[PDB]
Amino acid sequence: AAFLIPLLVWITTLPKIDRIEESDQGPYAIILAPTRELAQQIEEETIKFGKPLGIRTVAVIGGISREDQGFRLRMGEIVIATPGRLIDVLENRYLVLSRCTYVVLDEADRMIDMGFEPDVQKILEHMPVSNQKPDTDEAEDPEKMLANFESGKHKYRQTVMFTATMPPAVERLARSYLRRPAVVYIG
Repeated sequence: AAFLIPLLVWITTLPKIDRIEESDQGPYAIILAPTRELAQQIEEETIKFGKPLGIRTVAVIGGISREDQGFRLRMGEIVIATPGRLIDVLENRYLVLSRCTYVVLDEADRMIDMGFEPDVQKILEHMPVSNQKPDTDEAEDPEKMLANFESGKHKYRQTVMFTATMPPAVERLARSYLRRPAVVYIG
């Protein structure tokens, strides 16, 4: 919920003229999890937040037969995925990443310890780089970034990475994905 709530505020506080799109231009949000169990937990919690708000959530995971997930891909805001199944989607064109402005990597150290790093880098390679933050101090200024969050649809992307340890590979993923991040430590 600590990453879902600002996403829900951003989605439910758009104007009605900015939410209308005649085609399916992909998700507003990609939430990638290394394991099927954590993906289903974030799935169930995202559903129980999103059903009173009318926000659809699509699970791109393993263990479920391909007909059900494929039929859910034809319906078209939030997609929670596993990396191998998501890269099998992105390399075969079942879902696009056009209007994606929100990337969350939960347990990236578990992604490194299992070895999904070039796969998630190739998932980055499908992202349009037109909404990437500049590598200046203006990515951490609350006035300009607050007014950019108030701009609605045409803001830059935001990436939230939750981890437990610090290996250098998570540091390389941070230097590849993030633009001056804020490190919130609990404990």
